[PDB]
Amino acid sequence: NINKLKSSIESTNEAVVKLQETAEKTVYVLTALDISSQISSMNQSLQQSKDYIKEAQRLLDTV
Amino acid sequence: NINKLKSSIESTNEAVVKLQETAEKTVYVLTALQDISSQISSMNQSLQQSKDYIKEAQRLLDTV
Amino acid sequence: NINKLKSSIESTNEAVVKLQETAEKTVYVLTALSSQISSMNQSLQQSKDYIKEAQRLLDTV
Repeated sequence: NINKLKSSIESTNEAVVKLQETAEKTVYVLTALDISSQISSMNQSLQQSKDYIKEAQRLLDTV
Repeated sequence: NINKLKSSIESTNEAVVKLQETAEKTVYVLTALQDISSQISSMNQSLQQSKDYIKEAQRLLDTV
Repeated sequence: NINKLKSSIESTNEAVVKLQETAEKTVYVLTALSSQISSMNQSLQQSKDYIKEAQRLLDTV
């Protein structure tokens, strides 16, 4: 149960890293206002984040 | 203590999902800036839920 | 290990509070449209550190 929880939380942290990365890009775009390249970056980082949290929930349900 | 931790993480995850919904709206508004008020309103919606969720996780975590 | 997990999840949660704060300031800069942007950077870097620490503490579980 502990190893599981540990596994689930690890994926949760990955998801947070990705949103942070996404927030990072947002900061850059706000200043500006190559936004096109940043908007794409933001979207993919947000993609991985969403996959990451879905895996976290899925595993958590395993506990 | 496990069920508590698990229940704590669940709300954490929900809070994470809500930031993600807020971020996707961000990407949309930033794109647009090139209804925006309705989108911002929407960002506040999911951002409030996110805060409610993590406040839930935090409270639950103290229960362990 | 129940202690480390909890301690590690606490940093995760703090990391999330910081992202929400970063998000709030985001809504603020969006409605505005400098210092607010610097503020954003601040709560975001804090988030980065808190998440960094959660991982580290996690690794010892």
